[PDB]
Amino acid sequence: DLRIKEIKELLPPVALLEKFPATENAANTVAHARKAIHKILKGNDDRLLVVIGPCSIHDPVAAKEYATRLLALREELKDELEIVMRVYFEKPRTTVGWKGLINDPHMDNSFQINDGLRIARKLLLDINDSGLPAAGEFLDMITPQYLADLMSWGAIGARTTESQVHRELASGLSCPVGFKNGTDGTIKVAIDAINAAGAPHCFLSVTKWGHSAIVNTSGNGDCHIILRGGKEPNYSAKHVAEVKEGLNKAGLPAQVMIDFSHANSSKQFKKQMDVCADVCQQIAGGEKAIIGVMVESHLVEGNQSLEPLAYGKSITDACIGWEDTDALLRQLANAVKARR
Amino acid sequence: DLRIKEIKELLPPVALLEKFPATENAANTVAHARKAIHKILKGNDDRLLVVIGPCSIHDPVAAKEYATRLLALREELKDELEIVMRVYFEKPRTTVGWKGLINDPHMDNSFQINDGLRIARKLLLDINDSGLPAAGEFLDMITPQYLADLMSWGAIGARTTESQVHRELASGLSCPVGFKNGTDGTIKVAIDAINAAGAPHCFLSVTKWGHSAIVNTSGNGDCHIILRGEPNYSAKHVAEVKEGLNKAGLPAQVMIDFSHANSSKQFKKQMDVCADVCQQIAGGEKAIIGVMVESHLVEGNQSLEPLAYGKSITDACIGWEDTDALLRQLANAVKARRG
Amino acid sequence: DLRIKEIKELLPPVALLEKFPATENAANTVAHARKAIHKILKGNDDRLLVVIGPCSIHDPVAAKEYATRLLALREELKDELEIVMRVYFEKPRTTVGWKGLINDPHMDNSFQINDGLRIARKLLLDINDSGLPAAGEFLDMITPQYLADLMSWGAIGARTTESQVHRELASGLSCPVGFKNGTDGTIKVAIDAINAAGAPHCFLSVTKWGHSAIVNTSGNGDCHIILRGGKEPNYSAKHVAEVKEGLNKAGLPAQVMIDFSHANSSKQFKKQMDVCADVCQQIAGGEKAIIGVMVESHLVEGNQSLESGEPLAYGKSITDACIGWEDTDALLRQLANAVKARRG
Amino acid sequence: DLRIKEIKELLPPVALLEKFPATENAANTVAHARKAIHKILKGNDDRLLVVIGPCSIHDPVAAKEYATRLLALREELKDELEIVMRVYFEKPRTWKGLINDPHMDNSFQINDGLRIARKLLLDINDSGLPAAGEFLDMITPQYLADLMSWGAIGARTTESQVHRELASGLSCPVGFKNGTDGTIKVAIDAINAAGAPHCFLSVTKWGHSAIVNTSGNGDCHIILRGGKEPNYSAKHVAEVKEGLNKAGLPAQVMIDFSHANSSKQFKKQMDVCADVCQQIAGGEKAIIGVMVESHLVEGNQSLLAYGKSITDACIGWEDTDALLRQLANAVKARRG
Ligand SMILES: O=C(O)/C(C[C@@H](O)[C@H](O)[C@H](O)COP(=O)(O)O)=N/O
Ligand SMILES: [Pr+3]
Ligand SMILES: [Pr+3]
Ligand SMILES: [Pr+3]
Ligand SMILES: [Pr+3]
Ligand SMILES: [Pr+3]
Ligand SMILES: [Pr+3]
Ligand SMILES: [Pr+3]
Ligand SMILES: [Pr+3]
Repeated sequence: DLRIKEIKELLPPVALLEKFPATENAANTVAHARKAIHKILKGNDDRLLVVIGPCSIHDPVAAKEYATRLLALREELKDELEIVMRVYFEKPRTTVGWKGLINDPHMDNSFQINDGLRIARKLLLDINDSGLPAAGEFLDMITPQYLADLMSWGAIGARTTESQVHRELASGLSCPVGFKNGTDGTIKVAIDAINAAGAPHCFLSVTKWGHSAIVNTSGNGDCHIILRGGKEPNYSAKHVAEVKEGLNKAGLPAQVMIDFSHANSSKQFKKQMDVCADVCQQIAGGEKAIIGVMVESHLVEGNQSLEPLAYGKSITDACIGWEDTDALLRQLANAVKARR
Repeated sequence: DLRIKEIKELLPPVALLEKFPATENAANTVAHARKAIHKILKGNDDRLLVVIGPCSIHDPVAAKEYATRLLALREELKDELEIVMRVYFEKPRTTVGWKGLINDPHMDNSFQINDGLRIARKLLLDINDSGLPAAGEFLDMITPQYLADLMSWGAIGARTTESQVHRELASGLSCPVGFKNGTDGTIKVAIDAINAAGAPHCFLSVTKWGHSAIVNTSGNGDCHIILRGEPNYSAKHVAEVKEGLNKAGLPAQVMIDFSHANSSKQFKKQMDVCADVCQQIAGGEKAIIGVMVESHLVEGNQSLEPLAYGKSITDACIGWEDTDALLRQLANAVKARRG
Repeated sequence: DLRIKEIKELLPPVALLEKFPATENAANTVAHARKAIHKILKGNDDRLLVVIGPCSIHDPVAAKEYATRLLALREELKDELEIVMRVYFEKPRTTVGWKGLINDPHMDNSFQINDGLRIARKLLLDINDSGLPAAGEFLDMITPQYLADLMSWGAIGARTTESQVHRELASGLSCPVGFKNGTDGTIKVAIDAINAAGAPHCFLSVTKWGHSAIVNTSGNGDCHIILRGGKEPNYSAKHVAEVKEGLNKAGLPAQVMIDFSHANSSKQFKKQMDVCADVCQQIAGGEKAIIGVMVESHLVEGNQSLESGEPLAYGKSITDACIGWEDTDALLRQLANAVKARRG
Repeated sequence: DLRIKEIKELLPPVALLEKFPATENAANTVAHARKAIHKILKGNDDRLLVVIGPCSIHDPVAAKEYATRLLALREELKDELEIVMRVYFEKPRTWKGLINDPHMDNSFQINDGLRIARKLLLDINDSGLPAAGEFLDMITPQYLADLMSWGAIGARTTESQVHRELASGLSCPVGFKNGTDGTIKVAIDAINAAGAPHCFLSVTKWGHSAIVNTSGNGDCHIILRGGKEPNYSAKHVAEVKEGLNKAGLPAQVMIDFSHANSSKQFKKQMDVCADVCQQIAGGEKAIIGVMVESHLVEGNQSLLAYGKSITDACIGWEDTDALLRQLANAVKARRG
């Protein structure tokens, strides 16, 4: 009505799925990575899930370069690390800001969202087709139909871990999903989310044809917590123990994924290397509860603001550079061989 | 989609708008109320916005009797109060329970949402058509298209004040919106939410036709905080909130939720909160621009065999006699603050 | 799309069905009438189906006045006639012209089709709720979803009996369907259509949600020919016998509905009474194959034109000329008398 | 809905458009061919439109082989003939085609048939061979009409208001067949109705019903296909020309060599060719086009052999080369 200025046409998921179908290789990649993460979340596999990549995708060419480098390390460190690339097309803002490649691919408030979906699905498809699994945050309620079939692992953001519609979304997603602890370090909201997402739900959603409908979900038991800090970090064994106690109390597996960035690094990118030190000591000491980690990495460390932009630098959160990334990864895989 | 078991047809919004179109009376009710709340939020009216009514509606018949009683008080106290009926269809919770009138109108877990939507719109239509404005809660992104044209005020869920998708929704709502503070009593997320909601946004949404589309909003400047709690209705807390709002550059105004934490989960304590808030107002507090009270015909609650008439099946409410006294307490207070 | 000037929002059928649901009595009218026509078609009832009423609906008020009068005769004559009102909202044109109430309800080329659908369904609902069944021509491929649940009988026009998409539509309609012979008098196109409509089909159509979809139909066994004349009228006994033998050779029951109007009256509205006199003699003489008739009838006889700009007369056709109410009463009593004589 | 058994999902047009967008080559083929046919119909080109190809496409491989052979004769005889391939994906009966049942088994895999048909049309146009189609359905056109340079309304639907409405909004020129009996009145009526603007309900590229308004289509003409007796002779053209002139329309005609004009015999198409060539070479400027049922192999088959029709019987490639050259020489003599 009065506060809706304009309404514009939107391609339906089925149109993106027809233009950019999954290649056989892409399908195989997704299936294998999901099965491997299920094996890790059920304890049958001792390796570590590493979700690593840019805070946000804004340049498909650099992403293709990053993916080529990360894919090499995935094949080399595969005995200790299940590497999944961060391919974030959606970004939650504390108040306002650039919301990601889908919402605004030209970074200029043009909102060419149909091109955003075309660009994002094609990049996601090419990455998977090369053999590299991909991960994203599921923030929007309507975009998942265009992308989810190419997602090997998903995240629910700290500012939406408490959101019913997002817990419902998780309960129907074909991939494992991680829920961030609240902005204040509150762990309870995430356990409740894991519990909710493991149950069936009945709710309103949008179909592959772009039409609203009633949807019934089965429940997703491949769900786990992601520690991302609060006013202070929470990546330490002590914190891990507290969390593992809350998980056992709730009838849930005492498994944790540790995010080296955001509140766990105080928004200082280089601090991810020190969080890595601490977590690697926990693994080498015997912590089987750390089943995964998450790292904000890019070709060039730091971040830049939004006219032409520097190559390989994040336009959102500051990331560690590739050299630090190659090193961080070997450290993690060294700690995994020690724990084994 | 291997964790999606079934997909069933949903009536498009235009089907419910064609079946239950707004009468001229209902449309006038909504327009007048929205204007009145804007005037209060702009500091151009010294009257108190009162959103009052059941925790959740589970019986349209009892809701219409409530609306008749409340309408009478709305006319008697209009010089001091802008009375809006709380027409909430669900109690958001994580534990198991009735999913509300839209999700489960027959209260049996049959999830007859088409039926629920029909019942909800018809009730909203009837209440507005009688002259009583209605206030709702926005818990998802798809049902507002069926109902918001009959809402004069809305509240975003407490568990979603932080969510970008709910802030995007508020940016394009035609009615004023209240954002609840944090479970710790902090006001930062609600300030972030008011800022975000006041900005223009572009996002994906379902249209009146039942199809996803791209929508651009203007931003909603009629948003405010709701203080809902340990309790935070006290004058110290109100001063603290006013300070945070002034520093953030927002108007130092607040709506106070008398129920839940602010009442330590004891329905009768809403009368204690009322006594305190009335004290703050009569002494001169102009920041308190609204209140929220959980009220029904019959006080208390019951668990969902027949049910007691007019008694909440969700959270406990004050009953009509207390409601009549509370509203007179608030009105006498508005007279005092004035002169 | 260089020749598509404008595209506009259309209410989906679920909106009209939700706004105007069938009442209990309306649904009863439709179900009873369809069953009664099925019975006549199977040879288990000796009554005459009579489809009668305006060439086109353009005024809901006159249409309801007409319906009330017709309903009273429907009740009075129901041992002899199964009376169904023509409630035609769609008109096929020889070239160009007003396409009917749905396409253009204000009759001024404003094409307010959403209001037309609303006006049309509400009228169909009021007429059925009163107890009077309704008949229409199925011309448009999208409008049936808005109306077909309130239709007891349908016609596929002379210009579309040959059309594959209309034969497909008929194969999935829940009501009996009449196929008019071709505009040049050809019977075979009508027999082919009956056989086509009796078979299952798979085709593209629009659902009640206004979306395209793939539909599978079961086939419609309640189809028959309508005799509407060609270069010359084809209502006489010589013509009915050729149609009877033509139908049997194709393996179909020798049954016919005769349209008294259009080419069988040589487009001279009062000649419907001359056809009536001949068809009555045939029926009362023992002709069982004549299972129905069709008559263009209004409150006031004649027609009038919209081209004038003059205010329209009440109760008078803006399309084909029609007989007025007095002749209509006399004609229905003639038919009932003949059906009684056929029996005794 | 007692007589409706099942309702199955259908890809919206936007899905097939996104999967199979028009190459710039395809788009240019379409545009140039449409503008050239306009020029023939406005009488500013003495060239002859030739719509030629199989009665029906059942094998995309054989259809692409035909397209290749025909493109050669197209560029060779371009100064006399505007050659457009007949790519007929919907068939009228009383098997509805590759779109309705691509695998030919009553499996009715229409989403696959739509995918196959749009791909074949896109490939043929990308090559430089414009395509011609029959418009039988009101929904299929939104998935294929962008790749069509000319279209026909079948004889069984010339009289139908809903097909005239569709014709009035098509971006391509349209031919209307005379009805089964040699009479042109329904076809003259159809040309007049399709020339006028119309408002009607249709399905958009998004798969939703909506109200559309059309401008009218002035690029419509008659197609003589005969009836009980053939109507391609000079006497017949003259009668049709007088009828057209009385109705107020350009006195122009396309002549279908097959069907009744051939009395259901594929070799008689060569005889009609003889006759029409004699008429054109004698100075008949009113014959602006012809239609021939041609395949790589001659004849037909039922319920397969390669490059042979499973519908109407067609002429083989040798006869096809000969006929195209005959028409070209005839148009050369008309010009000279
Ligand atoms: O209603 C019927 O049963 C019909 C349709 C008939 O009413 C037609 O619509 C006009 O006679 C055409 O009028 P024009 O020839 O002026 O376009 N039978 O043919
Ligand atoms: Pr980040
Ligand atoms: Pr674009
Ligand atoms: Pr409550
Ligand atoms: Pr129901
Ligand atoms: Pr008529
Ligand atoms: Pr209107
Ligand atoms: Pr053929
Ligand atoms: Pr397939």
